[PDB]
Amino acid sequence: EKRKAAAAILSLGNVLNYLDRYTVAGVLLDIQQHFGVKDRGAGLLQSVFICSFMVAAPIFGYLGDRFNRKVILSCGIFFWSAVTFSSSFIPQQYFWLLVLSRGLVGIGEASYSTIAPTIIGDLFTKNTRTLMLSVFYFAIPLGSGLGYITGSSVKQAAGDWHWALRVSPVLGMITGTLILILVPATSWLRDMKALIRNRSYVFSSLATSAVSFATGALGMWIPLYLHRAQVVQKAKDSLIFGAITCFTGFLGVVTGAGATRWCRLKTQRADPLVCAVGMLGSAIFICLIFVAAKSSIVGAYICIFVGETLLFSNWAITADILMYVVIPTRRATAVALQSFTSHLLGDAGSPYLIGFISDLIRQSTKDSPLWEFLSLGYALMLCPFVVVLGGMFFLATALFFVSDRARAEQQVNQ
Repeated sequence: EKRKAAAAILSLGNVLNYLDRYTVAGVLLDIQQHFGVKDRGAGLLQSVFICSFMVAAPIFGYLGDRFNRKVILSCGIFFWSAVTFSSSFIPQQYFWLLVLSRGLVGIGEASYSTIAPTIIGDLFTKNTRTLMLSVFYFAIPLGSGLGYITGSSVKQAAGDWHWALRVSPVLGMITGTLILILVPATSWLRDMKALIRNRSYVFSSLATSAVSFATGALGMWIPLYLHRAQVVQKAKDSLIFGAITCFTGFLGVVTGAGATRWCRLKTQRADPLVCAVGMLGSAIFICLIFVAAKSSIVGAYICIFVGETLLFSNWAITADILMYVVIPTRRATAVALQSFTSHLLGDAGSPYLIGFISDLIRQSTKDSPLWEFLSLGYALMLCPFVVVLGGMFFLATALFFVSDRARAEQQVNQ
């Protein structure tokens, strides 16, 4: 029965992971004002972390089993929590030192972000495995919303990032203690070239990458769009959106669980197709939101409410597909390399690409705030098309999914 406790504590640790990733997506303006610094510094403080984590994902991948794992998970939680505990004290004299501070969480949390699913896989059988994996990825948006929640709570309470930068790391040390005592102790180039030759897992990686692109660009750029709307329609409600994202990620993950439960009795091709239709519908919603901005406010973000929840209905299924396809001896490298592909092709570049094409279109003609609305909407139309391409990638996996899950069982034999 102790496995249930293990799943619970890993899930809570993962929630802590995503909370302290997304926190500085909702207190960014305060620190920007405090250091008296440009927006490119903000781009640094939310991009160098992505770069560090994306490059150090494999350096724990090839570390898939090369040492005892429980120490790796405890080590990562403690070291990165101390990093943020330290960041809660840095002075005004130096800002690029804060850049490196919030960058270091990347390497220092690759630990929890890559290792943990492998323990989830080793520690369960199919049914409880997928249930606990569902909650374990429900971790993500829960912490997402909770990030903007912490930002709103501090800005309501005290106008300073000091009281928002210490709420997490204490919980971090708590999960460190428990994660060390409430879980059991359970060639590179050649193996990599062998891994790459798989022909479906690559498609799944591309797909999840496009999804991450979507969600990162969304998270950065929707609230400014809402600012533009409410200016046209004549803040704190943005972090009420943060809560909305929390609960709607809860809704999306339970939708994914129910969908796979209902369609498992159907053909095996359904689950990649389940995610495919999840992408199709979400993309359609985020396609229409741009004109729905005239109406979604009276509906209180109604369009995106279902859009991002339907989009967030493929995390767990993606993890399950990877769980099956790769050999357990290279499962860690599989997940880390997929995450690397996710950040490289996708979410990392989204802010800059949208902003740069948007500046292009704005510079094309005369500028008005309503024209700013129209132009940024026209530019952000790039995301829905990218994710419908991601959806047809899920389709291509599904058509390939029969013989490719056959290859997966072959790898199980291998």
